[PDB]
Amino acid sequence: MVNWAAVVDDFYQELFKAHPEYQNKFGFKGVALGSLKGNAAYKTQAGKTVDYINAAIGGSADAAGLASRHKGRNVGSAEFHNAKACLAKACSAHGAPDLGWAIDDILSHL
Ligand code: HEM
Repeated sequence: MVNWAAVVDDFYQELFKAHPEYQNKFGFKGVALGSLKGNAAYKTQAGKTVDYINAAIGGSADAAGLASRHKGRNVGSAEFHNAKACLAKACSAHGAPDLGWAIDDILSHL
């Protein structure tokens, strides 16, 4: 099966490399990027991200609910546009299908 866990790991590496300040909103704030895989808060977040991807593909994802939760953290369309680019890179590195359509679904509620 597609290794979404690896894709998500690359996604977070790209995301926080381009926008380090985004990492301050998470429970793994201040943690060195190359050590995130050993951080408990990160493992949980990454797992939830993998879950969301599988839910989007599976057809059970609640894009409206995810958008509202992100608004609840002062995360908006701009951040999601930035994320879209990082995820596109991360998918490509693993021969995985692109996920822009799923981010578009979220953006449609931001
Ligand atoms: C491809 C784009 C993204 C996806 C698929 C995604 C997915 C998720 C998921 C599944 C959760 C958990 C929600 C829950 O538990 O109900 C979450 C939480 C969160 N997301 Fe994202 N996200 C994305 C982009 C971003 C960006 C760009 C930011 C920028 C700051 C961000 C900030 C957060 C924060 C602060 C949380 C809560 C963390 C915590 O509870 O400690 N997200 N995200």
